[PDB]
Amino acid sequence: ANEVIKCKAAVAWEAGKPLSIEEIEVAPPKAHEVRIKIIATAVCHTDAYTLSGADPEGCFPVILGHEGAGIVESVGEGVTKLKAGDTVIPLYIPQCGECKFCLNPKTNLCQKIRVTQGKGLMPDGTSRFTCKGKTILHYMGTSTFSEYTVVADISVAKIDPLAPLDKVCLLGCGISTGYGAAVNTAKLEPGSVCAVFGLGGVGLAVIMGCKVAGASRIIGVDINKDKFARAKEFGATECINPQDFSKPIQEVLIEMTDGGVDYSFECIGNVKVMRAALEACHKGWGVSVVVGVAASGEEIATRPFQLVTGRTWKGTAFGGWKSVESVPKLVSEYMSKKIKVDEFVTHNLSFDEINKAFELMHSGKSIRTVVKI
Amino acid sequence: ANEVIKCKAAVAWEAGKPLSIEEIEVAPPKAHEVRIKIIATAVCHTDAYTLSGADPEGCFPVILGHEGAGIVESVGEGVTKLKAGDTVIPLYIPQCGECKFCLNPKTNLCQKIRVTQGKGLMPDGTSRFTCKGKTILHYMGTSTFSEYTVVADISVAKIDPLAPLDKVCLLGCGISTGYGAAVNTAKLEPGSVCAVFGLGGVGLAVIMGCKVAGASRIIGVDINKDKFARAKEFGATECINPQDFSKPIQEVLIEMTDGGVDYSFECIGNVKVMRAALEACHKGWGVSVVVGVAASGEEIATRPFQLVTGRTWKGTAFGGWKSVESVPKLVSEYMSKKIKVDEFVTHNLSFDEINKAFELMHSGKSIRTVVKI
Ligand SMILES: NC(=O)c1ccc[n+]([C@@H]2O[C@H](COP(=O)([O-])OP(=O)(O)OC[C@H]3O[C@@H](n4cnc5c(N)ncnc54)[C@H](O)[C@@H]3O)[C@@H](O)[C@H]2O)c1
Ligand SMILES: NC(=O)c1ccc[n+]([C@@H]2O[C@H](COP(=O)([O-])OP(=O)(O)OC[C@H]3O[C@@H](n4cnc5c(N)ncnc54)[C@H](O)[C@@H]3O)[C@@H](O)[C@H]2O)c1
Ligand SMILES: N[C@@H](CCC(=O)N[C@@H](CSCO)C(=O)NCC(=O)O)C(=O)O
Ligand SMILES: [K+]
Ligand SMILES: [Zn+2]
Ligand SMILES: [Zn+2]
Ligand SMILES: [Zn+2]
Ligand SMILES: [Zn+2]
Repeated sequence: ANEVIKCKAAVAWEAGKPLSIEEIEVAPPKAHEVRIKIIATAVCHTDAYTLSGADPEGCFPVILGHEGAGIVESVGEGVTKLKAGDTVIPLYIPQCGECKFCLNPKTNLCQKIRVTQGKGLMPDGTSRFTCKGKTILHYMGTSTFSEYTVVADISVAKIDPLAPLDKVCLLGCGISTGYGAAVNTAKLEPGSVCAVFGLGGVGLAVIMGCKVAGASRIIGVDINKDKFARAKEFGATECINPQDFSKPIQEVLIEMTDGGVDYSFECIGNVKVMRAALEACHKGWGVSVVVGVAASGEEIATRPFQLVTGRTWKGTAFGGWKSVESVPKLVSEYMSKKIKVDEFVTHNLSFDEINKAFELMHSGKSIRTVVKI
Repeated sequence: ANEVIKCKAAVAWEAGKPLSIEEIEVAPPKAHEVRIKIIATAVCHTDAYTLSGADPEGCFPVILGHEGAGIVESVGEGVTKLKAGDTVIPLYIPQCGECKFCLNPKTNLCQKIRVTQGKGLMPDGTSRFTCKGKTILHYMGTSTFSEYTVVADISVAKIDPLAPLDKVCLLGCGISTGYGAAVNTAKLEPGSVCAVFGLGGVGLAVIMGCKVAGASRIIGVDINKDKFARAKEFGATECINPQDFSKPIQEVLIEMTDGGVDYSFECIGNVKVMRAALEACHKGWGVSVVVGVAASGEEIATRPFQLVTGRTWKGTAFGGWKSVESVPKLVSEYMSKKIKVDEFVTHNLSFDEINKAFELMHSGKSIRTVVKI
């Protein structure tokens, strides 16, 4: 039978404090849940956002992390598709396959367990984590910052058993989102001119997709010149820094493309930049995709004349991928060298140095840091 | 050759005042210009919008009117495809047929003469109108409030001679716009749930459009409940008055539709309503098309979350119709009984009493009033 597991995990006891490697107990999978052994996990600004305490939905104590890869240790009752030993990737965006959203081709926002997930609990409404007698909450339905975690069976993607987990763990968030943003949400046609605001993991993943889509031009935009080199490596035909212009960045791009870009992508989370990204699109057919997440309360704006004159405002969630179906495929494209992953890893750390991941992130000296459990 | 024409026209000397029946002069067609004898014309809200001054490019004195129909009185040098006697409709949105835009299937916004047109002048930078020694400006390139008008030769649609001009003149704007907002911009699929804000001429044309597309639920929304009766006759499954509810109209719609409409259309020009229309859309795939023209400087807004979670903001002009190609086909669809036009005419007046047409519109008593020249 499946027993309780005593393992280590980086607990976030309180907002605004660093993570604490702690000894915890992980309960066995209940019906339609699977316990996974995380081999590798990366850190994203999203983890940091909840850690700061600025997140209205963030609760503590909790186990963060939503970018991991690992192996199925065991499954609860009712679980057929998965078995102990399967190589997998936890999914913050699930795919039950039967809800209103899963059944609609135009979205991937499965709602079967959203409510319970926002509260950091399994579908049965209870947490599977305990530490020093206290209950520790789940996070984004994944909690990848533990040697062992439990997720809803509808939150797992079975992937190629040969995929390096300390690499592929990044398909859990940033790469898939950026890539899908270009290929799924925008569906840019070969030869189109694109602009990308923000050159972090997401922006680079976007550039990657524009390049596979056959974009004729791909303009990178970032206030951090250091990001340019790698962007060019990814496919950016040219990079520009807003700080080097006195005119609004929209006007700059319009000049550079004789009207504006065919597609633009905001990968920062800055409401003002989002407006610029929209306005920088070509009149009559320009499309702008918002990929970045703005701080609660903040809102976007522009003159309706912009939409009336042909521009379209869009957005994306996890690159619009139906998680369970897509991720295994994305892994295969990686194995086939169709897409890049290794190139997104800028730093590697052991589980104890996990806090340094957050530090590298603020330094801006980082795209993605993979933490070996 | 062609001589000057001494005729009658409704001149608007200054904003915020009723038009003035004046005896003007109309110069002959210069190279690539066409002089049209207007047989019938109506009043779109956009005409009043300009007459009030809220137009970013409203200059006076000017001869308004962009919904009309008549006969080609004569043509200027180089005009081959159009001859005297041709039954035509003046287009405020041209189709040069060769610019960057005309060649792109994703738009209908020819820019060939947009600049000059915005200033109320012919392509050569001059006006063909004069009254009491003072030069009078064109409007939207059509100026249909005159017995005779001169337009660019790329602002002319040659239609079926048999078409009743006192009817199809409405296809010059309102009807075609609303209809296309649904068929071209939204391209709504059969069975989709729709919401239409503003049940005027444009709104009913939107409903008519949703109906032909095979929409399931079509929810009309208007503060003037007297608009409901005809809305339902056009296809609205039901109407709701925003005032009869304490909750913001978005929540009402979200509640009625178990999440929001698949498509919404703002046909009023209210920036706050435009935001509601977008937020009334369903998560993951909702699309909102802005059709109404907003007052200078005003902007629409919302939390980017709305876009990130699946909703799309679009806009349209003249329903996205390639004017010179489409209008002729549109009157054909009217002739074949495929779309309605006659049911839009609620009043009829002579030229001398054109101001009454404006009063009725501000009174909300009409949809469209055809003024017999
Ligand atoms: N929609 C989704 O599903 C989804 C998924 C993951 C992440 N995100 C969001 O994507 C955004 C980016 O994530 P990331 O990992 O790539 O983060 P990142 O911080 O590493 O990338 C952002 C880049 O934007 C640059 N930048 C900041 N202000 C700028 C400005 N005014 N103009 C141009 N560039 C500017 C920064 O220097 C940085 O290089 C965040 O909002 C993240 O939360 C969304
Ligand atoms: N994009 C285009 O090409 C295009 C074309 C034609 C018209 N327009 C614009 O579309 C709008 C409608 O034009 P029209 O000729 O049909 O005028 P209209 O007077 O017939 O439309 C106004 C209708 O909306 C209703 N309405 C006003 N405020 C409302 C509110 N707060 N909530 C619900 N309903 C409200 C009015 O009572 C009336 O029923 C105007 O802004 C017009 O300028 C745009
Ligand atoms: N002058 C306004 C724009 C007004 C506007 O949107 N006009 C529509 C037709 S409304 C039908 O009566 C249009 O043709 N848009 C395309 C364009 O104006 O180039 C403003 O500047 O805000
Ligand atoms: K569609
Ligand atoms: Zn992340
Ligand atoms: Zn689902
Ligand atoms: Zn109009
Ligand atoms: Zn053109």
